[PDB]
Amino acid sequence: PMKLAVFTDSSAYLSAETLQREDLFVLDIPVNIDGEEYVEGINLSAEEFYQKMAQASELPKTSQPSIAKLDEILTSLKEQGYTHALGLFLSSGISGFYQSIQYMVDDYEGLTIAFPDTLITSAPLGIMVESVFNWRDQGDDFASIQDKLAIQISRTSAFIMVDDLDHLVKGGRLSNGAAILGNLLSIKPILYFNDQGVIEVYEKVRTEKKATKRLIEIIKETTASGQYRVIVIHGNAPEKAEELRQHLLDFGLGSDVSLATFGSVIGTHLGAGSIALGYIPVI
Ligand SMILES: CCCCCCCCCCCCCCCC(=O)O
Repeated sequence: PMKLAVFTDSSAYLSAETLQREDLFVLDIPVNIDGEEYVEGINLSAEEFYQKMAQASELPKTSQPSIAKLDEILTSLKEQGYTHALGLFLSSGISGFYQSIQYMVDDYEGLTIAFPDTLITSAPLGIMVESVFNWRDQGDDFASIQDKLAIQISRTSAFIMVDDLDHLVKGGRLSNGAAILGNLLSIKPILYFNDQGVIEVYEKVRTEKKATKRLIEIIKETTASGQYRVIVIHGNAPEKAEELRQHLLDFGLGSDVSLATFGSVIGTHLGAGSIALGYIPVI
């Protein structure tokens, strides 16, 4: 008789079905712009965010989700009837949140808690959350859900292109960003999430048009051996996203092609004009 709660954070891109789940708890990630604190969905929209960021004197800054809030929810979970909790948070490679909460797994009597490192964010992370609920609805036990998540995590990644590397370098998430930035200004680098969940240069490509072709070739090879969802994700780049989506459809790549967007949390770090292809097994 497992009664399961699922946690994630607002860096995940969540479907309408998932957002309505009664056992889902989402931790907000605040964004500070020139000293003013915003939380998307409370006092900020994604459209407003890109206008504020373009106007701001300094780059926005994100903060980790609140460990105090997570504790507040976990402390009430037993009294709500829960026996298990699964936390699917943004990659340990892009935020210190994951490491800072590891103490919690044995801190709540009567609750079995697991925090797998997802090594991702955005739409693949939201698909992991949705998958957990679908597997639970299919009758999987806790250990089986953990195993299926591990399979997804092992075969999930994303390939990214940005208009301005300043957000990734000054925000600190591009591996070695400050040391390598000088050599990236004359080309269009393709970034990716490596096997440690860290954003790093995958390939240097001389033109944006050749980089776009490489994105398609990469996704074709990484998803060729099984059933994958591919997501075209953009931050204020809807024309480029539609072109990339159509290209994947013209060549029959992936078992599922969809669109998503970057809001305040990830747009702070990628900047406007960003595009990514994420992929994750269907299971
Ligand atoms: C499918 C992946 C698409 C590309 C994802 C790019 C992510 C860029 C880095 C985002 C870091 C956000 C950190 C928020 C919490 C914190 O400040 O610690």
